[PDB]
Amino acid sequence: AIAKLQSYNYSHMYIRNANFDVRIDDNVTPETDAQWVLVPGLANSGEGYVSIQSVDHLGYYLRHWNYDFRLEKNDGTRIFAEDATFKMVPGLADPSYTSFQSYNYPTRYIRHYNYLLRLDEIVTALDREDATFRVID
Repeated sequence: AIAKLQSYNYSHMYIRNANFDVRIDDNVTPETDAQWVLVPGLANSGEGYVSIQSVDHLGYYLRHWNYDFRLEKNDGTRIFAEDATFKMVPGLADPSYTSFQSYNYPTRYIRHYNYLLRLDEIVTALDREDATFRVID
């Protein structure tokens, strides 16, 4: 499914590709920078696992490299797949929304740190809000 990923706590902002960097922003141009294909997890086909593919750069996925995020072309490896697969879980700040738990670092979640996208431990209530997104498809 093609989706937009809206920040729970900054609801005018969306996860977007910015010349292969990853950030949240409002007023996203081109609009396809903010559009993603949620596909079955590259590292696991089971229920709830997803990989997040860029719409305007097919074959490119949100991939964490340690705790940073990049939009990277799939090199076919299991390690890439694991760094690019997330469990979609009920929102940490509000279960009606969505959070993205890392497949290979299960205590870490996708979160925006200000405008940047990171894979962090989620300790505080603000961390939970930074790690919660509305999936709009």
